[PDB]
Amino acid sequence: EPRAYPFNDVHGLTLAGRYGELQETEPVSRVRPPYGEEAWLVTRYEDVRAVLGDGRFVRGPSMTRDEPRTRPEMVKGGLLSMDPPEHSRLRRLVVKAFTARRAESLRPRAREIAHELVDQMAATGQPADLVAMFARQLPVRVICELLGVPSADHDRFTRWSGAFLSTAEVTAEEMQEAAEQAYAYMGDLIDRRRKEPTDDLVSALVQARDQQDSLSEQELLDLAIGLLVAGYESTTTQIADFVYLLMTRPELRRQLLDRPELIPSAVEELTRWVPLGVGTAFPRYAVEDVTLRGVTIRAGEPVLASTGAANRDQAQFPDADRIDVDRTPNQHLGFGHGVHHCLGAPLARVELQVALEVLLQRLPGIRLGIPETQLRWSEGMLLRGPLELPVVW
Ligand SMILES: CC[C@H]1OC(=O)/C=C/[C@H](C)[C@@H](O[C@@H]2O[C@H](C)C[C@H](N(C)C)[C@H]2O)[C@@H](C)C[C@@H](C)C(=O)/C=C/C=C/[C@@H]1CO[C@@H]1O[C@H](C)[C@@H](O)[C@@H](O)[C@H]1OC
Ligand code: HEM
Repeated sequence: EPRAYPFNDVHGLTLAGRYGELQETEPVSRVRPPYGEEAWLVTRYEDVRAVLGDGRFVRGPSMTRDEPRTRPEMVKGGLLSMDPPEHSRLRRLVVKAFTARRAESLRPRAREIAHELVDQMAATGQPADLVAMFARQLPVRVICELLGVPSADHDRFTRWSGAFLSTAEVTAEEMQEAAEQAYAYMGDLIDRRRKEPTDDLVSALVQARDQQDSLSEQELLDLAIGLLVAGYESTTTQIADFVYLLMTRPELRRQLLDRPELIPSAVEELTRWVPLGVGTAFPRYAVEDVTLRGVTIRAGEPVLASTGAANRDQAQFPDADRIDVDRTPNQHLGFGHGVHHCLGAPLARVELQVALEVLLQRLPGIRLGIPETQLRWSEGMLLRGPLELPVVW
């Protein structure tokens, strides 16, 4: 009786047709994911937004429940497994240090790093793999700059970080070594910034105060490693997907070459359009019985809120399947919604904008070097995107 879930095919970015069918005829339905409990699935924009925004839907049961999910292993802990008021305290302290101003201040360095990456990619000759050489490098290097990791240490910190990618081919113990190296390095960097503060985010986290209160040593460390992992693969995947779309849809590339000022609005539109998750936002758990479009979701039950389907709801976005780089309004849920809305989003925006700006400026003819039908897609099962993107220009 519940439908097998996910509906999305991982071998591309297509939004499964089942979502549109369900938005019309069964907007709140039952699904059986590959691992974890059967769950409610919500697909309309209004209902996804309601689930992500409602006080009655919590994340804390993620710590113990067999969470409906797409892989055998779990992704749990950190802010995304917390609820108000504990979540609220940690969040206030972080955003006091990790501001929209600080994200914007990283644009000039993000551009320098992007141009160095294009230098290095171009120098390996054509075709070159945009994923390994650019998409997998820019976000982790930008997080190193954000945090305050010295330049000299970016290559090794990058190597450690790559072990946390859901596409990494590494053993339980190799992941273990990598995490221990990253955590020991970050613990020492925190200790150095406490003694001698600088202008970077670790120093600003150490100095953050809210209602007389501050981040403990353990919270500082968990937050720094958490921001790295939350901000690396996501951004890397989204860069690869946006450039894949630019290379395969000529009008999109043309419009951004002719009007580079449309880049920030294009980043919003691509974030709305690309159904980046294989499945949904992380499951929310009813704290009491909730009626949604006539269906009773009982206290304790999990709900999968598809921001992928939501952002393609024809009731919210006129001609929702068209990519219109100048779409206004554009209140998409691609960075989430409610108290857990992406805290890295101002920085993700700078990076995605910088990625398109620099690739288009330096390589206006960038295009696939193999037929599109021959691209190899990630089977990490969390996010969708190409494993390799051989490009020519
Ligand atoms: C908040 C910090 C936390 O941040 C996340 O929980 C991020 C989750 C992202 C939102 C996720 O994306 C969403 O997925 C959906 C399937 C689709 C969504 N969408 C397109 C709508 C997409 O937005 C995930 C899957 C992104 C990928 C790259 C990932 O696995 C990140 C893990 C980060 C964990 C870190 C926590 O770190 C762990 O902290 C605990 C405390 C440590 O002891 C240690 O263990 C450390 O260990 C890495
Ligand atoms: C394009 C890249 C990114 C996308 C698409 C993205 C998307 C998301 C979404 C949809 C959520 C909400 C998840 C949910 O409610 O289930 C989220 C949360 C979060 N994101 Fe991002 N993100 C990206 C980049 C980043 C970056 C660059 C950082 C840090 C530098 C970051 C840090 C976080 C953190 C810490 C959370 C949890 C916030 C909380 O629970 O209060 N993200 N992200």
